[PDB]
Amino acid sequence: TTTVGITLKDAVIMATERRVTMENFIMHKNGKKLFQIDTYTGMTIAGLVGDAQVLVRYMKAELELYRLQRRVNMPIEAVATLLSNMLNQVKYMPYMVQLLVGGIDTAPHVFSIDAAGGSVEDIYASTGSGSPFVYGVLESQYSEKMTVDEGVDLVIRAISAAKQRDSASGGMIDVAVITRKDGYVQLPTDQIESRIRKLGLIL
Amino acid sequence: TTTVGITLKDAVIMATERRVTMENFIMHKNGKKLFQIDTYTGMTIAGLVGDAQVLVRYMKAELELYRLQRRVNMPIEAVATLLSNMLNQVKYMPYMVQLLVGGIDTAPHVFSIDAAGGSVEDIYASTGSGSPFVYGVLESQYSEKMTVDEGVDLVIRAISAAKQRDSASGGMIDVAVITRKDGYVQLPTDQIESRIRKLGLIL
Amino acid sequence: TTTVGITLKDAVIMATERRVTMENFIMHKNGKKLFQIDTYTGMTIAGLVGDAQVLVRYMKAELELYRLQRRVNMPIEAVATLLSNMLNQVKYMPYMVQLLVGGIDTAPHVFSIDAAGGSVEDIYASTGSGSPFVYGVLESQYSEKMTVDEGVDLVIRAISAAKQRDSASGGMIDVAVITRKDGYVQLPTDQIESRIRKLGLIL
Amino acid sequence: TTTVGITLKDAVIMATERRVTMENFIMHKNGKKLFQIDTYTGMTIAGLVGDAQVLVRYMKAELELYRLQRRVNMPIEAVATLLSNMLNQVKYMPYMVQLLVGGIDTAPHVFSIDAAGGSVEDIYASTGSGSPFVYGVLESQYSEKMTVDEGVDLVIRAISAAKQRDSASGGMIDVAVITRKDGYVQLPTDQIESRIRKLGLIL
Amino acid sequence: TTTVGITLKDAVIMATERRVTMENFIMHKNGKKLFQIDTYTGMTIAGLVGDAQVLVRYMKAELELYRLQRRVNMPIEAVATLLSNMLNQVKYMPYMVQLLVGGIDTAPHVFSIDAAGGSVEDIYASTGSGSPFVYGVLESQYSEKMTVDEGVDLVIRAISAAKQRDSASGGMIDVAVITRKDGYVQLPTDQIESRIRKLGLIL
Amino acid sequence: TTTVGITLKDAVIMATERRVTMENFIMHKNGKKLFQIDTYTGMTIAGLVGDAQVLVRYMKAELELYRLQRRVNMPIEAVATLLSNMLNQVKYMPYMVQLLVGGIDTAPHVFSIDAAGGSVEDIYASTGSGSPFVYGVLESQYSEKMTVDEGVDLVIRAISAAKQRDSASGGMIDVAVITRKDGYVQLPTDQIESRIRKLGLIL
Amino acid sequence: TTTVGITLKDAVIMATERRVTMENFIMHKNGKKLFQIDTYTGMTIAGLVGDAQVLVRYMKAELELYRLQRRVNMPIEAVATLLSNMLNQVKYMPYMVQLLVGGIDTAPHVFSIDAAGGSVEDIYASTGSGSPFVYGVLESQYSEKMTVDEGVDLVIRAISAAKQRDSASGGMIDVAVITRKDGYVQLPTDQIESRIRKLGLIL
Amino acid sequence: TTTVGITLKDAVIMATERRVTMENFIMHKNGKKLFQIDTYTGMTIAGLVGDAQVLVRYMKAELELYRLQRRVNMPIEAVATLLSNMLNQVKYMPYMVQLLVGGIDTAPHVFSIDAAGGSVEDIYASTGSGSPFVYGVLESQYSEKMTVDEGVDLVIRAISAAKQRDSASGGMIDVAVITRKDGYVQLPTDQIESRIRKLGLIL
Amino acid sequence: TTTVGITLKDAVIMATERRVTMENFIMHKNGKKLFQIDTYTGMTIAGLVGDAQVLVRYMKAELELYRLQRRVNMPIEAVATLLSNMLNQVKYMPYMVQLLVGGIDTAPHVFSIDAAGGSVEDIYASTGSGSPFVYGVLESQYSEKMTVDEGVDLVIRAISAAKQRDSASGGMIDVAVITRKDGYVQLPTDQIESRIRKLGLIL
Amino acid sequence: TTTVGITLKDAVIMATERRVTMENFIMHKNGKKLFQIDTYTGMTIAGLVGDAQVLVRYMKAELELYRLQRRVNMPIEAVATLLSNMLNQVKYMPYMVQLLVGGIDTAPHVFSIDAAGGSVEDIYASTGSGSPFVYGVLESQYSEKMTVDEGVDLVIRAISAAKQRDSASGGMIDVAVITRKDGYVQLPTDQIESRIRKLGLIL
Repeated sequence: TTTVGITLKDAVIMATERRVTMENFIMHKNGKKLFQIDTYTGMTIAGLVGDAQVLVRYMKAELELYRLQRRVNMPIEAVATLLSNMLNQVKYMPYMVQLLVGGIDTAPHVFSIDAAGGSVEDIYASTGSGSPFVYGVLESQYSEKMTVDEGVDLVIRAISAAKQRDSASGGMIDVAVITRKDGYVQLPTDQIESRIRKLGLIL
Repeated sequence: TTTVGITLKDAVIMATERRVTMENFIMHKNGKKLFQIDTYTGMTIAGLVGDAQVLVRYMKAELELYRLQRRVNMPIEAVATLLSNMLNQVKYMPYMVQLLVGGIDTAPHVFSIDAAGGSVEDIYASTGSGSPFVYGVLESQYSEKMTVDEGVDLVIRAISAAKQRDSASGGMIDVAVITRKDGYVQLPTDQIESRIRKLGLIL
Repeated sequence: TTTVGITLKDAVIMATERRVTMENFIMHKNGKKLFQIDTYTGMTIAGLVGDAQVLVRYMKAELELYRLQRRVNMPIEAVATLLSNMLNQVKYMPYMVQLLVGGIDTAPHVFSIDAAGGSVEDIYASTGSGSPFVYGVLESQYSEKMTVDEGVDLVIRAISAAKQRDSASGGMIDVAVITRKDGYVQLPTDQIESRIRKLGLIL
Repeated sequence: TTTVGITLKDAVIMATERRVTMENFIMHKNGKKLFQIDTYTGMTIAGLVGDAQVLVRYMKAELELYRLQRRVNMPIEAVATLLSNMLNQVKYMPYMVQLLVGGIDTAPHVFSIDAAGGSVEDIYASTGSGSPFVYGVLESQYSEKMTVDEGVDLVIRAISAAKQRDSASGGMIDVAVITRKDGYVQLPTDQIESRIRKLGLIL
Repeated sequence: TTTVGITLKDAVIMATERRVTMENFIMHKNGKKLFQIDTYTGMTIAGLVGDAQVLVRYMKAELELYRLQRRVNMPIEAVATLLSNMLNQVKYMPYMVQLLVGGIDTAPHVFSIDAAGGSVEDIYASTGSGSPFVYGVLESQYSEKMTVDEGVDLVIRAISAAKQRDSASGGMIDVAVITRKDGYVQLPTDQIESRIRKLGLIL
Repeated sequence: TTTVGITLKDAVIMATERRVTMENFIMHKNGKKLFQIDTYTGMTIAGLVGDAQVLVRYMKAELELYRLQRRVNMPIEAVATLLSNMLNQVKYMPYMVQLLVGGIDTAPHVFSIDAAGGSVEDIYASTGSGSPFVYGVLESQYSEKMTVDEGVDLVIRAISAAKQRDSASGGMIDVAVITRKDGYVQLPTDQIESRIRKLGLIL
Repeated sequence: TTTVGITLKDAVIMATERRVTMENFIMHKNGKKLFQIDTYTGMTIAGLVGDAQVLVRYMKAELELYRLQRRVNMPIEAVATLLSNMLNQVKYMPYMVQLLVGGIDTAPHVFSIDAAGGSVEDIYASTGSGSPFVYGVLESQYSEKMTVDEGVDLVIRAISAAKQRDSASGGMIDVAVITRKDGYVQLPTDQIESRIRKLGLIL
Repeated sequence: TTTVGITLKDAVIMATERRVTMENFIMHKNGKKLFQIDTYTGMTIAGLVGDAQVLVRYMKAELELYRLQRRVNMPIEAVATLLSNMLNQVKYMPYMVQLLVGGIDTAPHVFSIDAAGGSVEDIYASTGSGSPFVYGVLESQYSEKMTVDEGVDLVIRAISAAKQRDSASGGMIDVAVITRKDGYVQLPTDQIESRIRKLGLIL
Repeated sequence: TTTVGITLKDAVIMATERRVTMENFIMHKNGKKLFQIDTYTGMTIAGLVGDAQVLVRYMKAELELYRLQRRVNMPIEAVATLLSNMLNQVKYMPYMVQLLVGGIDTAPHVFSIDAAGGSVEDIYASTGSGSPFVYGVLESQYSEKMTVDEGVDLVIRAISAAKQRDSASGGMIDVAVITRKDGYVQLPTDQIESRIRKLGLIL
Repeated sequence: TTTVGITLKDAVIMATERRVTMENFIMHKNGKKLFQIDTYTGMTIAGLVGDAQVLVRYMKAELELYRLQRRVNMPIEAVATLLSNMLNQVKYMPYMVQLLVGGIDTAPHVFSIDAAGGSVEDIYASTGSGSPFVYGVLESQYSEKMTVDEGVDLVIRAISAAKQRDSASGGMIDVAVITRKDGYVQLPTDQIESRIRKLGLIL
């Protein structure tokens, strides 16, 4: 699996690929690993699929409830804290997952949450077996000054590089952009396919 | 075991064979592995027999109840979500199964659910020890543009190929076709035998 | 890895892909897995790379020597017997490989040799993590009556199917055709790319 | 450790960092991991330091001897084949190393050799705990049409990205360029420091 | 990780670095490991991140409640005693952490608390993989007679030495000074960077 | 154990303490861990005492032999290379030691050699359970511009700090200074005691 | 750790050192291991620091509660019986400690209690890693006829000997004398230091 | 077992007890553990009896042979070095012993040698299960200024203390005194009994 | 430990020694292992001290309560049956003890009870590590016709023999005699010493 | 098994029983465990029967050979030393035995030898599972002043007691008496039976 979240001035971009394997066996080429969980909040999943999917359901439900109760969206750090408590509480019988939570409240945020509920905010982060290849691309190419369009190109380049070198990663790249103006928006596939062409890449 | 489910424009086709083994020991040549669980919903089972049989009874019961309560059939994705929750909830004392759920709501769907409750939708899928051989056939021969008659021949070819190469697969091929127009129809054995002959296959 | 060897009336066709992994890590996209080891003899390798490479050097050396000593090529069954003895002799400190040996003497032959030196002749065979997918395609589509051009398309379809479903398989498909008339001929990459296009496949 | 070898039209560029660790303990900040082993041949070492250092001494001695006996330099592929044989011979009591061998004979070559003597030629390669980060950078940025100056900047960017994300990598970057015209040239430290400054990097 | 707490005549200085690793993988360069938990009380965390973060949340909440209930701040030794009880109570299912608690009541105090709830007061202490390097600097250089400015320089020197030799330590040094007069004051990054320059240090 | 070796302009200084333990049991307060092994060469030992003592005897004998045979002293890098070969040769049945070798040939050198024969030159190094505390002091206080008098005080400070924090270190500090002019000179105990007083230290 | 308790005609003397280790790492030089738990009752602790500290708090609380409820001090044998019951009740999830309880009711008493609640009265006893060295000194030098001044010298001699030979013992010696006349009296550090000087000892 | 060796101005005193156990079973009350191995050399044995007895025979033979060959007794440090070489040579199939060697050449010496051949000279030493009790007595009571008569009483006191606290020690105390004037002299049992009587001890 | 119980015409005699060990370490020379638990009932304990001490307290309490409730002493066989039930109830989390219960109701009885609650009446029995030595003495010397004075000498002989051969046994012999006429009588130490003297024994 | 050897003024008496078991299965009631190995030398065996029987054959052969070569009998201590050497030389692939060697040279001797070649002389000794019961009887009843007739009764009493309490001992008692006057004399069974009757014993 490869997922990534980056922050830019007033935006968050998250992206994944779609390959679901069992050992070397590619069971599904079109898994979904990127989810909207609130108006301006997204989550990516890596690890045990059943565990991750239960968590996505729980987050969609809890963040909706909270929003209705508080008349405001849960702050992104509160989403990460909630998840941190939940996962740590069962650390000895854990959700076998790595999660990214990205979103905008008064500021863009990406948090990386581990299976023991350890949660750390970063300017960008990546999870799954393909993450080291992503980190290479982002170390070399990320700039805090990038436009959303440049950030989208960057995550496409990073995930494409991971797909070339991580056999557990593959399939179409999914990308979401999160802004105060439009909230969470999953980019159309045609647009991502168009950028892959104009960047001169594969799959 | 070999089971398969494919989607076509307005149809789902699901098929299995019937061999039940205790290691190398063929105990039963005619086990049942394909079940109608709702008006337009079918399920196949692979893995531990007692576990799979309990889940078939549970699904038949629950979808009947849900239908009477809601006055509509459970959406196919809702079927897969329910199973997902059920299986993940006992992940440390699991149902040792692989399930395909297939059906028609507003559109055809096939879902593949694992023993930890991970559920993924696909255009086609296969489970059991025979599945790799099926995936070879489907990769080579499946087309989204196929008629129901072509899709029926396809699943027969795929499962017959698996029977040739997986010693845990064997016996008569069972096939169901699910459409909005005709509902869930299990094809008569005589029809499947006829196609096996006309395709130049065996059994 | 995926390798395949098929016999036809007066021909052997052998093919592989080229992906070399360290677990999920794709180290090399263009490894070589198909080798001419004698005038009318080819071998494919699967398993531990260093072990397989040593055996290729040993076979090239020994068949050249044998040819000069006997004034005729080692019969294909004799090639498989030699390897059989060699591999069984170190069965407790083994070469961790799966080998196909293919060639023409008075007739076409394909042999599959395992890490304990078990050798079995077959009309066709496949090795590596990708082999189950290949066996599906071959079971469904192979015919003893095929022309060389049809057999070449077949192995391309089989290996392309394996590449779609085995994450340890990937890269350009290499193909050799062996006949008494033309000897061992590795097909040019441009020819294989052309067939991949005309068959509606990828890469 | 991070090491990298790339090929360009008529050149090979090899580079490493210098950190030697014992678990988390940085024992030495300035170990040497890149060595000239023949007139136009270099080698990088990763893995167990004692094993790697013995192999460097063995290769320096043997290539000098070979050159004196043959009146020509050992071909690069011959160097890799020699290493393959040596390492595979002791597979069950191994040199726990990863090696890159790079150089010029009639053409540039880079080979990657593993602890079982598996050896594969590639247009570029990387070894050590930092390698996945390097592969990200190279996948995204490498071009076959690069000048030597561009190739040198590329390996510096790649190793710099690795140092940022791999705690087992660190220290000054060492770079050598190998050509027919100029031989094996280790770049001066002040030249690499200049490029680090100009590329906007650190350490 | 490296954290340190020292006492001086009427002050406590606590400091950490910010690196979060998974094995050799530097996932976050800017984790937070030093926290204000009461008006004149600070805590540092080392060990399993999810456990430590839960404890920081628990301590912030409890000390705030206690302050409102008692109308005085919890005594520093009472903070250590509370933690000692909580950690020992779950010692067979532990919080896998090392904690420093420092602050001022009628006098400065630093306490070090282990995963079994063992709590010992000291004039100075250090936790994390970098602590042995810190203890060398402190043994050689600490004086009970130091001024706050001298103590801040010392902790900076100590953590800088740890970052040079512990690959699990890194990033910017965070420092807090606690006094009766000024309360808990986290020093501005600019002030620490300036001290690093004047002391002639790196990373 | 704590040992240290540092290089200065035209000198090498090596030092150890003397404690020999069996677990917590202090068996000997006055073991010897610093040895002259050639005219301008010293060695320190850490690890399994019987192994280290055999190596000290082997080194004294071999360096004397070599000097008689070559009519020159073995170069310091040759001493380290010899040890490297010896230790690596038996890596699977090892000498369970860490060694420092220091001396003067055309220049000062210190090498650190591990139990697999990995040998690395450094400007300074430390071995034994007390080495991390030493590394703290050296990182903070070492300067390449120090006089011999200053270097002697430094090693005394570094070892004294180690004795305060490592219960497996203890007893009198032994120090040797190596120069071209004066050769290998073990400093008298009274001189070290005087320096211990003047520096304000213990034991 | 080293602790000791001896009885004399109308007195109990208890003493410990103060070193706290994790393996060879001396984390704390001034831990506290000797505690007043009632008017004429003391306790020493050895073993897991968190467990022992909990038990010190529990004993202080219960003995105070008991004294208030009964209007007399708990008899020393009753203190040991209470401890014996408590420790045995959790023997399968134990407090990993060794305890000495000493005091005066109608007579002086020392009891030694183990982690399974085994409790035995003795005229003298010692616990911790340093205890065997203490038993040597006491076997040779203890006399039931000693004055309090003589007994204080004896325990100081005993612990000093233990500190010389047990690397897990160290730091200042703490001594308490318990009499009916003066109650529990912890001896001032200056007095113990003066005795150490006068007896010709160290630390 | 308990053995001890001490040095005084011009004498060595060695002593043991005699108990031989098989776990708790006292098989023999009168084993011999102290042996004259040369004119002015003695040895004590602790550990596996059969191993120790072989070494006693080996040392008696070799020291006789050496004395006849060299016309001088082997120096005490040579004796320890010979043992060190012998034991270390077989360290993976070891003699499971602890040895003391004591004697007079130009000066008194006591060496303690472990099962891996580690050999350390000391002013005094003790081996066996009773050794910690001995070390307490020696730390408290040993003086370098002692007369032979005083040193004899000391070792009797030390072993008597060990016999009171180590159930694996027991039986009559054996004592030898070694001097240049008188050679190796094993004290008569009645003299040791008389000293036990006068010192106020048991057995 | 050694304990013994014998029956004679109208008497029971029970006896133990007093040694408490921690492996080879004689912690206590004067433990108590023989207890009066009712008017005419005694019990000895062997095994885990803390467990045995709890049971002593439990039996003293229950037999008092029963005597008050029933107005008669619990029959000796009832005492053994109560213990049998208690110990067996917790057999998977057991009291790790061996018990003898002896007494007079209408007749003398000795019962031996194991850690799983197996209870067997005998004319005599022995427990603890010293028991086999006791059984040799009793087999050879016990007569049912013995007087109380003879039976007392016998048990003293038996325990004295055990003390000579079992290093886990030692210290003063305790003896009680139980009769209807005189009740439970613990013999005075001076009477047992006088018998040890007259019988020609030790300790 | 039970065996015993005792010395008297001018005699050695040795005795065994005869039971051979596999677990609880009494396979043989009349095994032989006492052997004449030289003119005035006997041996008993305990442990693995095959190992012991080989050693009996080896000792008979070697002692006969030695007597013929030296023209005198091997001294009993020499017999034990030879055995000690032989058993120790194979200690890691041992003879799993316990041996008693008894005889007369210039004096009576009994030696006990273990499976690692540890050999100790004693006035009496016993081996086998029944030995602890024997030691009981001997501790109570052995006298150095006994006549041969008294010693024979003693060993019969001792083994009879062992047979009562050790289910691995049983069968007829075999006794041998060794004197200078009469040599090795195995007592007639009728004589031992008569003593058993007269002493009032069983079997």
